[PDB]
Amino acid sequence: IVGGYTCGANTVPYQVSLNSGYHFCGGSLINSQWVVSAAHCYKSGIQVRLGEDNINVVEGNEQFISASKSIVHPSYNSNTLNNDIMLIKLKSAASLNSRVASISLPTSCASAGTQCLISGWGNTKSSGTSYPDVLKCLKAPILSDSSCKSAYPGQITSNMFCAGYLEGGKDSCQGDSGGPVVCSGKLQGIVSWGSGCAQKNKPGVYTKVCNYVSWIKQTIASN
Ligand SMILES: [Ca+2]
Ligand SMILES: [Ca+2]
Ligand SMILES: [Ca+2]
Ligand SMILES: [Ca+2]
Repeated sequence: IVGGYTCGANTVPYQVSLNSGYHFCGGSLINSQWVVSAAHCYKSGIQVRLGEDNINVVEGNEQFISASKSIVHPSYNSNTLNNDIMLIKLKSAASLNSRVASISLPTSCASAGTQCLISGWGNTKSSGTSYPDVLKCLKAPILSDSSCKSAYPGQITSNMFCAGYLEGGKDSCQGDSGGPVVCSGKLQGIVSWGSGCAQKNKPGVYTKVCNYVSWIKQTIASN
């Protein structure tokens, strides 16, 4: 996260870290046994880390649970990142508490101008490289589809939206991929891609979760 702020420990209780020996992506807990992340975060051997603030220190509220299965969206296209969404089932159910809590799925898509909370452990610099240890947060509005497609001509599908600031300075960044965009208490986005980080006229691009609620609910119910 570039240009954001320290969330505060466990203030985003649905935020997970995906670990394969190191943090490599975020995700969002949607029930006791399921996480949603980005398809471009797929790999084998994922451990889901819940209750994290400092990802380099055991602080006493963590749950570490291996994934038992991953399901990449049937139409995921890695060349274009269309349908950049993946479900991860936990080998055992997470213990839900104050600091480990699920986030509701949308019943409706969100409108442009809606303010959302974006979070992650990704790079905090827009030209250099510095990775935080504690979770960072950013408040950012959903941008008009029209400004999104103008920023990225020919690359925005109906399954993507842009959020952030056209002037730059505040954005998601590498290491944030797969993590949440929450608006009005609903998981509306997944950190997907962008051109650099926090650059002018290059806002972050996010998977449009509201298009996938039927697929999410059906897949979970059958697995
Ligand atoms: Ca559910
Ligand atoms: Ca920790
Ligand atoms: Ca194609
Ligand atoms: Ca990365």
